[PDB]
Amino acid sequence: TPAINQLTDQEKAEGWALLFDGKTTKGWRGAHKDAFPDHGWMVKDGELIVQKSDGSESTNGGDIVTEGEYSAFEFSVDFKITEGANSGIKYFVTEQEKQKGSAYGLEFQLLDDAKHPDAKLYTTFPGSRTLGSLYDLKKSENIHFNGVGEWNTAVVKVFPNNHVEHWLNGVKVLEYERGSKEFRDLVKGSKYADPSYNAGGAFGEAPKGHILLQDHGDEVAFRNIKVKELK
Repeated sequence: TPAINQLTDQEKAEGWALLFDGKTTKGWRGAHKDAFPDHGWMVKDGELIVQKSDGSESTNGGDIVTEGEYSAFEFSVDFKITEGANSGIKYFVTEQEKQKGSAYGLEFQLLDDAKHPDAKLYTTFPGSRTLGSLYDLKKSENIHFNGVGEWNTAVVKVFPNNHVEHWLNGVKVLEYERGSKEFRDLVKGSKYADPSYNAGGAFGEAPKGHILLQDHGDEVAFRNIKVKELK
């Protein structure tokens, strides 16, 4: 096993870039903020951890985004969730919208399906809010989840081709073509059909955007955060 939070000399050769160094928040800032949040996130034992909300301001730091923007890429992150936890990896995150609400974009849902009350919900498509799914748009299949308290690896691949793939623990769990006719019909059947998500451009269709890790008030830990930009 290689050390956590470092590229394998092979990954470096393949064009991977390490996004989290295991010790600092360099490369990250808060969504709609000039810097990393003051409260709500811990860097401890090579883990980037969202602090559980106690209801107060000091336990709620908000989503964090990569300082850079990506168009064609392969993004990987190891994550460990607590019981009934909810988080998410979002991509094509533009902050080109009112600071109000949250930073939005396409999402690889991270959830404890057995416990969270959002697991069984959906605007139109059954299972579209479960782990690995494209949130509220398309349900994931072939999910081999290691369990609450265990490490898993989530990958998002967006090709130059606009073909998108979600992987969980080495298995491909979902596949779609971004901006397709079919994709836009998924958008109209989701909560992202609301005009608030489509001002400044069609939802999820930005040429490039930030990659975001979500703070939904539950404790989730991240490590081995890396990205390979595709040419």
